[PDB]
Amino acid sequence: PDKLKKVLDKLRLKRKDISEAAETVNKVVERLLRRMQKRESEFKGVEQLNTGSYYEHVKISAPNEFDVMFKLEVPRIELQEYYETGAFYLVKFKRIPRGNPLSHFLEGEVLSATKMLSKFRKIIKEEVKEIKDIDVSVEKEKPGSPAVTLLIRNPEEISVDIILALESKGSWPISTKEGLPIQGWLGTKVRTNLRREPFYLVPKNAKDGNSFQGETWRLSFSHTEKYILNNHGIEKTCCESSGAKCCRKECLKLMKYLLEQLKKEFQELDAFCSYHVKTAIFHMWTQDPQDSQWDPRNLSSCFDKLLAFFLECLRTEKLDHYFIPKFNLFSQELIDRKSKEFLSKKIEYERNNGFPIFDK
Ligand SMILES: [Zn+2]
Repeated sequence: PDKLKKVLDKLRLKRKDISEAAETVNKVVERLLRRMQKRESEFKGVEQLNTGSYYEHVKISAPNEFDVMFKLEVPRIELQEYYETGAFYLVKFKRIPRGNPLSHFLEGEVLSATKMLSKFRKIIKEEVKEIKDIDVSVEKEKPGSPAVTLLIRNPEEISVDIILALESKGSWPISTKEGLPIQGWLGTKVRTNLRREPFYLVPKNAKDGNSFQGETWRLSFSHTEKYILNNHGIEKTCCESSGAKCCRKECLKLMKYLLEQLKKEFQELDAFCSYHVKTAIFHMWTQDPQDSQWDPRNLSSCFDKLLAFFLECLRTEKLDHYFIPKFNLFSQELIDRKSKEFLSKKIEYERNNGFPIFDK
């Protein structure tokens, strides 16, 4: 019984002390939604987007910290690329003959994330005021993040970041045309079906000056990423009861956990987040698509090749977004070369010493 298997045991046992906070969170948010869906507003159609809630699906956060996405269908979007990489978008509209319901959130031709979020925040504050069963308030707006974060004080303080996402049922942006390269792994029928589902727009400022600040959006495929994580095998029975299990998720978990415990010890690693890990392993799953290449009896070999792949992404400063191939998450504009070299030396140290970081 090696350290890797014991770390996995530790991770799922540590998720036991999350489930009670998670039940609190689910009933707060479904009450808040049901309230928002009864009230008359631009957000009456809001719904929770289910993006998975296990360790593999969630961002790295403290045990009492949660994230949920509120989707809002927005018809007849007209996207304009803000970056040639596909990293950001301005949201305009095609002709809407009966009137754009979001007309009043516009700034010029562009949907203002600032205007939309401000009312999004206001309505929630009012509906959260009217929930008595449970002590729920809303944290004061933070610089930077667009999140409307609930403070649940059922004895222990629990935080919930609510993310507003626009849902568009139009075709996927031109920047995704050659993305989602699953043809040799999940197949062409799956790829065709996934690209027929909606996509989502999350408000996010770019670090580039005053112009269009508060008016920029980034793409989100969290619904697709959940499907892939839960349908990850070449065989349809992979990890099912009449099938064989692989170590794909286990590798993702170990890698997320390695980064998280490195990040809590080195501010140098601030630019790195769990999404870089998920992106890297999406590519490894495309490069090594056979279930037998992720056999559970080869966990440490599979973990190590994932590490060697990540290391090579750092060394060549290239990690293509899995859905937007022009969008390099490891470009120098986004992460200094010195942060990659620092992370590389931290990983090689952990790799060649039995992962001491895993013993705390
Ligand atoms: Zn599997």
